Amino acid sequence: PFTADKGKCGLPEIFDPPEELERKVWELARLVWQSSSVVFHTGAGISTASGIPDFRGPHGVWTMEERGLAPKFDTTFESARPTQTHMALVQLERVGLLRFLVSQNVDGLHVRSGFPRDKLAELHGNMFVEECAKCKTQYVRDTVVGTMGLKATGRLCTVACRGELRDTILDWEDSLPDRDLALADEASRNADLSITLGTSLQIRPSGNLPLATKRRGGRLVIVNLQPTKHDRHADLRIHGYVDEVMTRLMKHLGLEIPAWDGPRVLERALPPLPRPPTPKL
Ligand SMILES: Nc1ncnc2c1ncn2[C@@H]1O[C@H](COP(=O)(O)OP(=O)(O)OC[C@H]2O[C@H](O)[C@H](O)[C@@H]2O)[C@@H](O)[C@H]1O
Ligand SMILES: CC(/C=C/C(=O)NO)=C\[C@@H](C)C(=O)c1ccc(N(C)C)cc1
Ligand SMILES: [Zn+2]
Repeated sequence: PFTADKGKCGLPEIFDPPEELERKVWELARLVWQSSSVVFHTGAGISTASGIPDFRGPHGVWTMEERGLAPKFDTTFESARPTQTHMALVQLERVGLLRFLVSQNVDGLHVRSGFPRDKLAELHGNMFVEECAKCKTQYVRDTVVGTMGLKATGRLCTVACRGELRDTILDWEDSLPDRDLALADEASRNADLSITLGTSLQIRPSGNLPLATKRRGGRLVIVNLQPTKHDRHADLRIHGYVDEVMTRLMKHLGLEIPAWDGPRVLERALPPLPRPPTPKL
């Protein structure tokens, strides 16, 4: 708990030089076009451009703790905006290029971006979500719920119940939400393409899900500034900023990154929008 293994922290960053970065993003476009079922895996690296620190980056939460320094927030969680990467993921879902989305992030930004909760596994919880210990009914709040480790927030259930509301933030010893883990695993096993964005892939089982795609000859793409646990298993490793990589990908795909309306919750994926015709590859 105090001795919890925080893994490899503060590994050097790697930057693909510009011609190499351009060729690898063109190859990522090629895999998306060819794949039937694409699953995205996100971690803390996709929120660092919103001013939320990651865990194991050069200035991450655990890296700084290890050096006796403090991580720095440039926002609250309430005032944070979805990155270009978050809104790209909204669009790829809408046009049906993204089958499912698996996140380790607690920052509440996939939800708040309007990403459909029925295509989202939030494996480590959501700072904005409390759940009735009685009926399991979830509430997505406009402010962080105020506790971590699955404690009583002090609020009660309002479903026609009065059950005790608790946070959904897992502590080190807490096993993963069964529904979210089972859907993420099923999505990962069934995928022919798994793309990792801003996760070092050091947590079990979260970080191991993308390896399930390798079963039955799926492809694995890892986008990350630092080395990751599964680098040797990747068909393609892109070392660059996830916003640079995703803006370029969207341009190759002929998709706009959509406007953020402000914090909005979508329970269920809408009908799929029209998408560009595919290139002859
Ligand atoms: N803008 C960026 N572009 C690309 N890569 C980035 C960027 N920002 C950071 N990175 C990389 O993004 C990667 C983030 O790795 P980690 O910090 O381990 O976060 P996790 O989500 O995988 O942490 C998993 C869990 O462990 C924790 O205890 C919590 O429970 C977490 O939920 C780093 O390698 C950065 O190099
Ligand atoms: C960075 C982050 C989420 C990022 C995210 O979700 N990015 O997408 C959450 C902070 C609140 C954090 O988790 C933390 C945990 C334990 C701790 N101590 C045990 C002292 C100190 C801080
Ligand atoms: Zn209830």
